[PDB]
Parts: sequence; C-alpha cells; structure tokens
Amino acid sequence: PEMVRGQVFDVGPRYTNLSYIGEGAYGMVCSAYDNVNKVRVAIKKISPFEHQTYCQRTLREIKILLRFRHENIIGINDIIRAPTIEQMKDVYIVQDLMETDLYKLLKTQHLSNDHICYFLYQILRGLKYIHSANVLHRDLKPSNLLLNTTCDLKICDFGLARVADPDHDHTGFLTEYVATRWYRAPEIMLNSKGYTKSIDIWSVGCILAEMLSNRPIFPGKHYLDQLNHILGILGSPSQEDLNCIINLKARNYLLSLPHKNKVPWNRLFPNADSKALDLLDKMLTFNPHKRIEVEQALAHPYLEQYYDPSDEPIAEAPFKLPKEKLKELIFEETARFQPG
Repeated sequence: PEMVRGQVFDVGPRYTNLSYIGEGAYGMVCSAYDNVNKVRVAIKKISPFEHQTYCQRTLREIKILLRFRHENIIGINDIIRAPTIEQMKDVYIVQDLMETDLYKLLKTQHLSNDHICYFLYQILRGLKYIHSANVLHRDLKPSNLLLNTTCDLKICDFGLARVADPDHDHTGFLTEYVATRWYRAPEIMLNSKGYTKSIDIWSVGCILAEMLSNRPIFPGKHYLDQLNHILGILGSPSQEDLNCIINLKARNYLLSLPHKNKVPWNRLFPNADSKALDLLDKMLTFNPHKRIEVEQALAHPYLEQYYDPSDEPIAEAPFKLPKEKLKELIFEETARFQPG
C-alpha cells in the first residue's frame, strides 16, 4: 500500500506514480497514472464510515455522480474499495484529472469576454441537466467548477445536493445553512431551506459577477452581512417582493434596514458586455419566483453563439437511517467497479 504524507493511499495496482494535491474539506486527494487508459487521473480518499453525516454525503454524491452522464458534470471513472463490508474502511473515488478550477483561475488570470461566455454556457448546460434530474447542487462556487487545459468545464462536489422539494422550501428567519456563504441566495437568510432550483441560479449569478471582476461580488463576513452585501447592490426589496415573505421575523428584519438604492451593474462592471449584465441582472433577482430559469438563461442573447437545445441534454432518470445501513448502501452502490 503506497503511503502519501504518512497516510495510507492504497490505490495500487492500476494507479501508480502518486503526487499529493490537498486535504480538501474532508479526505485526502492525489493525482496518479492510470495504467489501463494511458492518462493521469485524480483520486480522493474518503473515510466516512464512523459518522452518519459523512456517510450520507458520500452516498448522495456517489449515487448522483454514477447516475449522471454529462460532459459538464465530472464522472466517476472507478471506485476502489475492499471486497467485503468488514474490510471496507476507505473508498477511493477516481476522476479525470482537471488542470485547474475556476477559483484558482480567477485569483491569477483575467478572463476575456469569450472565456466568461463559454464558461457560463457550460455551467448552465451542466445545470440544465442536474435540474432536469430533479436535483439541486446547492454548493455552486468557483472551486466546484473544474477546468482542463482546453477549458472544458465540469461541475463537481454534490456532497450538499438534494432532490428538489419546493412544497417544503419554507422555514423560519435565520435558519442555519451549510453551503458556502458568498453564493447563498437572499431567501436562505430569510425563509428558505434551499429546496428550489432558484437557489442554484443565484449562485451561478454570483459566479458570473465574479468572472467579470476576479473578486467575489457578495463577500459577506457573517450570515446577515451576506444579505446587507446583496441589498447594497440590488437595493432595498420592493413592496411586492416583501409581500411574498409571509414570515414576520424575516419581513420585519427587511423593514428595519435603511433604504438602499440599486447600484447599476454597468458601474460595478464598466468593462462588461451589456448582454452579460442583462443576464446577470436576471440571475441576481431578489425574488426567487421572478429569478430567471436555467433554460431561459441558456436562451439569453448573451449565449446566442452556443445556444442549441438539441445539444443541451436532460436526464433520462430523474430522482425522487443509521451509519451501518449507509455503509451497506455505499458498498452496494460501488459494487459495479469490483472485479466481476
């Protein structure tokens, strides 16, 4: 069993010449040479079995990524694990090696309009598919958008994904939330569990704004600063938009804030294409009912040179408990990769 940083990275036989990458959120990641197909791959070691919560995210993500086949969503190439539940302590997930990610790209590289347009197109194409499978990603952000040397973009990290549930979207004011703060839609801070498709489009909007300036658009430092960042650009919500917030704690919170006027997009981004800013406006709408849909964002004039609905596939097979049982589901879920 080859070691990496003194941790067992047991992926040999097929996967040789290891090189360390990171410790991620949880679990270790390395590159390696695949000896069947003749390219280098990425491998992530996961050890979720002692915690119910880490099992559910490992299972969600395996089940989703094995169901999904789409050019703009990362595929699982291989899953390495023990032949028996009893010997299974780790799972190794093999994926195509991606040069970089959009977080890394943005901190060092200026994006031309042609790159922003192409990346936004691919984000939206992958998201069309996810949404068509009745799945919500719920943690879209530049680090979950992998790019290779030819700038093919793939959405990754479905650890916080859910099956969509709009009828049960409502919750109280200040409902704690796991997904990354800067890409959270305003409604999460007010009255939403993040169980509707409009929550991903918000994050896409944030990513677009980020691509236009190499800086996060809404870099909130805490739960409710995130909303004051939003409303400093968008301006105070309209009365009609407040009337959609039934929750009185949430409504009275917004009513307590000083009036802010909308900051025009072309002052924040005087270099941006005007069609880009018009699409950005439709994605970063306060009211999630009025927020543009994935398929409408694809049909926007900004993306006109790529838009082709016959080449923007939808999912054939949309979706609709102790630690011990999830380990057994993980075992069953990964069985197809075993010799046999």
